[PDB]
Amino acid sequence: DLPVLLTDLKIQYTKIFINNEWHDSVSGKKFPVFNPATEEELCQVEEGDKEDVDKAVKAARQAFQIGSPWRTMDASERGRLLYKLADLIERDRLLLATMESMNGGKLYSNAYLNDLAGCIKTLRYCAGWADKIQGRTIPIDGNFFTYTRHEPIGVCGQIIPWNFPLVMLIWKIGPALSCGNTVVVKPAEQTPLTALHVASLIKEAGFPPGVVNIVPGYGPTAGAAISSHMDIDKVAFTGSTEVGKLIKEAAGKSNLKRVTLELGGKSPCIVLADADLDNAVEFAHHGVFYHQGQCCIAASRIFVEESIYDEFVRRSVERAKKYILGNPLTPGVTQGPQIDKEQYDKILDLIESGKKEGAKLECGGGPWGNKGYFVQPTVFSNVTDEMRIAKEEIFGPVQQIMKFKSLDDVIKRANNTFYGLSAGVFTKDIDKAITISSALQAGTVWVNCYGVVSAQCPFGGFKMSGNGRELGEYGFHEYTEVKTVTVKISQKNS
Amino acid sequence: LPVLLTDLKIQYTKIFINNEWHDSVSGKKFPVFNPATEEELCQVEEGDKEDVDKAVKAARQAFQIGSPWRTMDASERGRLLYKLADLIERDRLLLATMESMNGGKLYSNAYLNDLAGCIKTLRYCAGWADKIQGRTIPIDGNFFTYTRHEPIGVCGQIIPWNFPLVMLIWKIGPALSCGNTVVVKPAEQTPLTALHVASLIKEAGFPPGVVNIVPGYGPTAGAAISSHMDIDKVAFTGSTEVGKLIKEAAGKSNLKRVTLELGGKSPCIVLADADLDNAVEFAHHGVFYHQGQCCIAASRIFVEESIYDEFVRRSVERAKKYILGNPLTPGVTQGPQIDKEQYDKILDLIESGKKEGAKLECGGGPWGNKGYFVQPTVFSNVTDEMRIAKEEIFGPVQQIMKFKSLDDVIKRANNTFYGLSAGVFTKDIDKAITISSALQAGTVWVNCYGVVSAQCPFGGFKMSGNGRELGEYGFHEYTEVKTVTVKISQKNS
Amino acid sequence: DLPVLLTDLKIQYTKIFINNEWHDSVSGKKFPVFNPATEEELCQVEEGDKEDVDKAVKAARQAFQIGSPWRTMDASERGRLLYKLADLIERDRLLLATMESMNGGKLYSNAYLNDLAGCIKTLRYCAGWADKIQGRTIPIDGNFFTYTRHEPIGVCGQIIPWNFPLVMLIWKIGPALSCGNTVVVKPAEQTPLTALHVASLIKEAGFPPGVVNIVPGYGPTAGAAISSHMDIDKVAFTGSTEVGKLIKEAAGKSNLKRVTLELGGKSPCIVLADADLDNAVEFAHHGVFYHQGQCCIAASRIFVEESIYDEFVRRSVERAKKYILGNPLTPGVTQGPQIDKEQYDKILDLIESGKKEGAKLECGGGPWGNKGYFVQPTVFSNVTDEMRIAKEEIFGPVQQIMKFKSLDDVIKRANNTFYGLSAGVFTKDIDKAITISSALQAGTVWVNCYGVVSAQCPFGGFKMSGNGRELGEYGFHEYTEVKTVTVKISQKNS
Amino acid sequence: LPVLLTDLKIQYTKIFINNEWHDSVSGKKFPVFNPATEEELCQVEEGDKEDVDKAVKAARQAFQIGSPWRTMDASERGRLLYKLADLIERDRLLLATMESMNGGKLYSNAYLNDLAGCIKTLRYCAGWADKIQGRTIPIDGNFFTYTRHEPIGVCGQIIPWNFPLVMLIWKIGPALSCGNTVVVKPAEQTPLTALHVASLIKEAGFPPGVVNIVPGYGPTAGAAISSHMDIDKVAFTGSTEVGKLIKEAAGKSNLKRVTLELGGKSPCIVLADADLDNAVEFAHHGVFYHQGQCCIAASRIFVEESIYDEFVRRSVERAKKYILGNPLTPGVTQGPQIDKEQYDKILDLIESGKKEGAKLECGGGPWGNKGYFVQPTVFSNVTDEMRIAKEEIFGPVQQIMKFKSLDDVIKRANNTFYGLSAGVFTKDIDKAITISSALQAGTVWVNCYGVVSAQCPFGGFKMSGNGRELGEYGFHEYTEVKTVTVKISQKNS
Ligand SMILES: CCN(CC)c1ccc2c(C)cc(=O)oc2c1
Ligand SMILES: CCN(CC)c1ccc2c(C)cc(=O)oc2c1
Ligand SMILES: CCN(CC)c1ccc2c(C)cc(=O)oc2c1
Ligand SMILES: CCN(CC)c1ccc2c(C)cc(=O)oc2c1
Ligand SMILES: [Cl-]
Ligand SMILES: [Cl-]
Ligand SMILES: [Cl-]
Ligand SMILES: [Cl-]
Ligand SMILES: [Yb+3]
Ligand SMILES: [Yb+3]
Repeated sequence: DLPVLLTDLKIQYTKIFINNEWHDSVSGKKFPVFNPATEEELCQVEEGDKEDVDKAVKAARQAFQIGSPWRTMDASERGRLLYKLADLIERDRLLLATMESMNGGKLYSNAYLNDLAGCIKTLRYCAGWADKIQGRTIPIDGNFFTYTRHEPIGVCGQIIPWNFPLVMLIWKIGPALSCGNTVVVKPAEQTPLTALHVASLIKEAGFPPGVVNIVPGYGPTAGAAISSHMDIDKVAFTGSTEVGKLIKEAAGKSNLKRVTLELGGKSPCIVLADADLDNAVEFAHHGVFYHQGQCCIAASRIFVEESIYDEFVRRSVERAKKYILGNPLTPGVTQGPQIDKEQYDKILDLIESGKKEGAKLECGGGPWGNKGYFVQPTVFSNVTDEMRIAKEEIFGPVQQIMKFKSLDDVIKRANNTFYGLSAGVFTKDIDKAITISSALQAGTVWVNCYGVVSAQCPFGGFKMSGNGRELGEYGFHEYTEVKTVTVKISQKNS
Repeated sequence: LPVLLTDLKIQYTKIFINNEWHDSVSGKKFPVFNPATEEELCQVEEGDKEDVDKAVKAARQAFQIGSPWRTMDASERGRLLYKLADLIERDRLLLATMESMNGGKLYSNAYLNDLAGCIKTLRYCAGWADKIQGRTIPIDGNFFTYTRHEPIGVCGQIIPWNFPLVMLIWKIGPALSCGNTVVVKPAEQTPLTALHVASLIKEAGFPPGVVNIVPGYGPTAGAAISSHMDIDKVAFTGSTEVGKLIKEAAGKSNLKRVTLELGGKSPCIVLADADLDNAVEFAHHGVFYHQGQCCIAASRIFVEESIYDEFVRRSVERAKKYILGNPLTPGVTQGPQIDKEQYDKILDLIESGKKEGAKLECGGGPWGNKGYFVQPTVFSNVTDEMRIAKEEIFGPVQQIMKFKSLDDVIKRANNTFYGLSAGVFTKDIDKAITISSALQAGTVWVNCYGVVSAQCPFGGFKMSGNGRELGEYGFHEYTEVKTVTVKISQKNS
Repeated sequence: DLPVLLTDLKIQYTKIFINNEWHDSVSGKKFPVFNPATEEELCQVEEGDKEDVDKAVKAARQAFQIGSPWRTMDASERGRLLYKLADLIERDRLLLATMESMNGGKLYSNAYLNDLAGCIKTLRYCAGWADKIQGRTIPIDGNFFTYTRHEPIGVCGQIIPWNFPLVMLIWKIGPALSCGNTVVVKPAEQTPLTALHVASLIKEAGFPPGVVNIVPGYGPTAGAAISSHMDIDKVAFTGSTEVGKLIKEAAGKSNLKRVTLELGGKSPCIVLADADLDNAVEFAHHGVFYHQGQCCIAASRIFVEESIYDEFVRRSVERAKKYILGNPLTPGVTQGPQIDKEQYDKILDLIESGKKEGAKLECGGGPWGNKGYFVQPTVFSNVTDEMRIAKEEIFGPVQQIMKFKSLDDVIKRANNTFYGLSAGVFTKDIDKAITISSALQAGTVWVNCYGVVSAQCPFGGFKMSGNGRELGEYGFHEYTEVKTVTVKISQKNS
Repeated sequence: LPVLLTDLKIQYTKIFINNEWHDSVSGKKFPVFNPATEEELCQVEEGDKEDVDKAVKAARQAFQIGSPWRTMDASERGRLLYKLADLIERDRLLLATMESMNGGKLYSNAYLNDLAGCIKTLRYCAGWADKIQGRTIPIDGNFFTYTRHEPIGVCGQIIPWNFPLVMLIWKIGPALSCGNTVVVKPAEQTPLTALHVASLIKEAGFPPGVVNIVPGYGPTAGAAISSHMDIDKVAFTGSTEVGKLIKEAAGKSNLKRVTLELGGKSPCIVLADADLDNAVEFAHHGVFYHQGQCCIAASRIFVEESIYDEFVRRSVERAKKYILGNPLTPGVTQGPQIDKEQYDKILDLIESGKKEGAKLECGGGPWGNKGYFVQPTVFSNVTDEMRIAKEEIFGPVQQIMKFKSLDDVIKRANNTFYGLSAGVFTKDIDKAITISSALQAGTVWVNCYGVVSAQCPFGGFKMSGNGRELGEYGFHEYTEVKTVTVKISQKNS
């Protein structure tokens, strides 16, 4: 099957990365990092806090100064540095996939084939934009010459989640750097290791010091310090809606820093009677169960037209019973662990609520073993809108299936949530596909597929699933600050 | 459907240059006719090379750096276009009546479709005038680079007889919104509505020389435009054959920019899963609208075998319900062809269909004692090598063909030098997307046909055209890009 | 030419406007509205509070529903409705200019010639965008058809200041409606009247009920209710940086509503020795003194190169002594009153601090007259960076003039502020104009002019002067929510 | 400046079709020369109509719906272009050496400028491949409308001899990034570097038929491209005279789309307040770079009266510092003209200057015993009616003229059928903006000259061109817009 690392993974990078150098935490404190499949400690990482964030921000600010190498180099050269970084990640693909799998509880085949490929491709996409970011010339009323500059914003604080550590790192730094910003990155406490390896590559690629700085640490300490910092121009955060609210609040209270948020969801699928049933079953399944359900876009409410509901459930249950739980580095394993005990506990609790509230348990419904954080793939049918499992983001391998008869009513039910990250629509009918996708209050709507994400398209939430968009052309806007320059002239001509 | 309460009086018949009326330099005039009755409506000044030359000088002068048209706010060019739209709206009854009478165009369509299209298109174009923007560009090196999307200059615009008013606006709207000046040559058959619009251009307050209108013939006035050494751009809508000559003359003269919207032989592909009545109705509309006199006519309808016989049957039933007569007469649902030359060409192609073994299902000859009426005609069992399957007919003549293989029918649909438009009829998402992607056609309609709007670009693939008109994209063709690159001591992102 | 209203202005619209009908406040309470030139009470206006906001939001939500007239009408028809509204405002231009002047303390000639013309032109500009808002088709990796929809966001709460009540009303509703949103508008407590007249014209134009709702009232009541409302999708606010922070905070705490802010400034001008001196004096003067200094963009720090400093001051003082203070409806008056007693007091307090801290008072420096809130046009020279008058936004007719010798240093001084709304650069040199304007941390930089604002160009702040941009092509983005639709297909072709 | 350590061995001399090397159909070959020495470097297969026909069939096949090139990810087209850039970088010494030897091009410029420009341009184009996007459009009525910016198809690309490698990349980069297939005809004088690049195109992994290269003459292979019935678009850089013939043949044949980058007679306007040394230096570079063999050559320098004499003085001093010889020889700063026909034409124009009374300040004749060397030549007191003021020289011949009235000199600068570029030298903001706005030129440089980059669009006004190359805007010309309009039951905003 796939290539593997022929030598044992040695963890080398564990410190705070500022000005292209490695730093101990100011306090001297360190924190442990674990393998969630085995509960073994992999290493200790420097514990960044407010004081470390402050150093990083000073370094990022200095690198952003007018006249600095990063501000004065050709846009095309920023692009070239990003392309070079992509090449380096490609070179270290085995190492990074192995590290990502070990630290993140992520199936190795997925880490190698999906995550690493996504990283490389996304970086290369971003590189291409650097010298194609353009302002406007504007035919303003009066005798004036008016143009706009789409400048970088400045120092961007970027807070990265644990579910796709490498991919999310690139999703953030790629556009930020392509646009000419400098960054202070705070990877998730659970998964700092791949980010720190990437930092070694950032130095190797030749980025000027201070352009990228990485501060491992906890949310309420390092993350909060970023969000309330008086010299950070922008914060980007991916994670829970609850923390998203606190970031936005702290931005308002501190220096009115710009904010982009990619938060939770409770994304619905609507499966019409005319759908290709196998395709719908398969995508809805993938949509819920990919990476042990640990995706913001998880297809966590599947609404199925009455006449095909029983068959849909049956095929979904068959598909869910085929998994082999274990160490994600082990060939033959097809489901890894949840990231940590807190997530594991929360998932089991929500599964209990489902049983208690009268959802029909079709398979799974409990833990698997004591070692690491494994949850049996679980399917609930006859789920109703008022159940906790129908309302709350689970972030685990738990599928909810519901029936509908009225299309108008099921669109209302799909939209009746504060969330709005994504949705899926399954039908062969042109008119239905277009009109349903238009009516759904979701940032991405998939038609006859699910979970198809690419660097070329903008991604983000409606309502409380997010503020702003990442990637594609549109996502680049959020890493620029627009300046209008209006020059008096003696006479204009069209 | 309001009507004109008074008899239409023809007032504007001369050459319009510098907001004034001129006789032709030669003194010659030409007659203009009502194609339904064959009566002569009036005589119009016959513009030729010398008249074109006067118009071009006027347009050039109005385009000079420092002139009112060059120095006014872009928003004010917009205001002028909006005002022109309001004036056309005010004169809607008059214009629809004139368009109907001169053009052989059903009054209800003239009033409800052509005039509305005109007004809406002008208002759309008006809105772009101060939203045309260049770029600032992060060039390598210590430089500040920007672009200006300037007007091109003097644009010669040659307009056809089938949609005289709409096509006039389709041309002048974007040209003027972008800040060009124009020299317009309306079709010999249908100059009258354009000359009325010229009176409104003056009333609206456009500076003199910004719009000039020179009626006359193609080989004289039209050729003079295309070979003129001080015209920066020519735009032409008409036959592919004349399109070729325009492009050639452009190359030979001063390398003027060229946009062309030419003929078609547009196919429809009707799959077995299609809503059959919807397909029959849109394919029917697609071929028979305005007596078949549309570049986009749905002139090859390919129908999957299993529904072919029923499709033909319903199409024939639909085609036998027309009432032929004067397009000003309420209850008439098919007018005349524009003139005797077209009429003759259409009857000749109908004859070729009979001769080459197509099945004549209805119609197939002329109608009546006066004017140029052709019976609505349906041919079935048409094959790809027949003249009626290859040549643009421009008459009320429908061709229906069968297919069994989707892959093969796409090849057949694409096997033409034309490529203006096409239609796809199916309920299936995948088929709709993949078929529309595979068709070599500038506009592809799905479960409809002939849906045109000012918001979307329109134009041909292959020999159906060069460039696009309208929408955001169409505006590009009326601008000339200038890059300005300024040395600076040091740049910052 | 200056036509006037031939009849006495009769105040007719004083109620809350919801669903194209006039409503009393839920509480029954009303508040007085004044003429700041005379201190006389013009009328009483219904005092909207949380409960009134709630009714307005329900109306706006209902009008935004999928399948509603506002959602299903042609984009071009939204545009037509906006153009029609512009025509109606043009029809009522005398009435509106008179009302704006009387209620706002705004010079009639400026109200009629500038504000009303700006309103009409802005609306017409926005109308033209309605059917030119476009998404993308995107050549995503894999066998997919991807497109985007630039949908309206939904219910937009819009909070308008008292300095340009009509112009700011249009600046907000024009783009919001052009994009297809519905709105709940809260005009300033001081100046609700012109907005309520515009509401009558919104109804007359034929906008569907609930598309535009207007709730007069106070900031901490009605304004706070908007900013914390759980069913408002977006809030836009123009006003003080202090309130801006509270809005952003409440957005974060409530439902993560999108936020745009246009806040204060302390905008600098930099006048080089090679500048056209009369032009620079005139524009810097206009920049500070326009509408009694009551502009967010006021040119409130003028830095002048040493060799021309004394002459600059002299000419500035001569220019400032030519005003005639009085009722802004009186022909010949060239300076009106400040909006209210609170502003008046604040301005006089800052003028006192200037004297006290050792700025040189060149002219003015105190109040004027027996009625209304008049402040003498005041010029301070020898201002230094640590003085209150150099740091705090004054919002009155108070000009600060300072000297510099080093261009590098003065750029630092210009940038050394949390503000960043705008700036001015005065020089004949190409290189200086480009490199200085690039270096300044300001949203709009004027070269050899000042205060040139148009609907065609984006406008907004860097740093704590704002979040986002208003108007131009770019400003429209902030009133759309991007939806990506990705459709599985059997095979794609380029 | 690294150099090639081994002797250059010429390996690729054949026609490149379907990633294979072909002999000419006729069997004929043509010689290729070193212009510095007149020695024959090799013989190259002489492509003609029949070879063009094979190449077009290969390109057409590679463009078919469902082919690898049509179906691959846009990002993968980009990757292939990036890989090609890496391979050119690997072979930089070889390519620079070959370009210098065959093109008479100074080695340092070949290595530092041409090769770097090639690599950077390709990398720029690569980045656009997956960023080419259409639109979704809020059309009136119950419809869903979107556009596809498709590749056009088979693009014939005719390349000049002055910048063989750079111009090759300028053409194929955007064409391929957009998804087209190409048939490339390099200049008869300079086919060798293109054929080496073809080997790299294969090595990079482009599918067969995506790029085809047919060496040969203009009136044979070039004319066959321009009149071919299955080529969708032709792009040509070269003389205005041939440009006209290409456009004419396009019109006569199949109405293929046309982009042209032609000659110029580009003016500079130097104001009294200019940084004089900067202006002298850039105007000098502008006219003398690559022995004056640039379409954008700054061939009319208008200088304000009060600084005219000094401008001339400094220009003459600058022109007298060259060392003429073999462009591979270290220390040489001026190479030969490309061939005898150019050499003769240049000397003839220099004679006309003397005859018509221009003041010869330096140079004015040939140099050396072998190869086509012309002394760097400066004329002052040039007037607008002289041949040297009107005709494109394409040699190291500088024309300097005086003006007093700015309004008048703008008219003089604009009084030409050409309009490729211009330069404006001033420190004044207002002058810089208003003069650049008033000039009828595609690129206007302010306080610099000849600053070209892949990020900015480039092309001519008037008879200096049709369309733009490079930048965002240049990509439009390698796409064909398709509007797809789908009927739906009800739309929502
Ligand atoms: C999940 C742990 N918690 C407690 C609510 C928090 C609280 C606040 C933050 C902030 C401001 C940033 C962060 O990254 O993580 C957090 C985490
Ligand atoms: C239809 C009559 N014919 C003869 C082919 C022509 C020939 C040439 C032209 C040209 C160049 C322009 C034109 O408008 O009409 C023509 C008409
Ligand atoms: C005028 C100052 N104050 C009172 C503290 C406030 C405070 C809060 C708001 C909010 C949230 C919205 C507003 O419109 O006005 C305010 C005004
Ligand atoms: C410059 C030599 N000549 C004149 C015979 C030509 C003539 C025509 C062409 C054409 C059509 C294409 C070409 O590439 O070169 C030519 C060169
Ligand atoms: Cl912009
Ligand atoms: Cl551009
Ligand atoms: Cl988008
Ligand atoms: Cl488009
Ligand atoms: Yb008769
Ligand atoms: Yb006080």
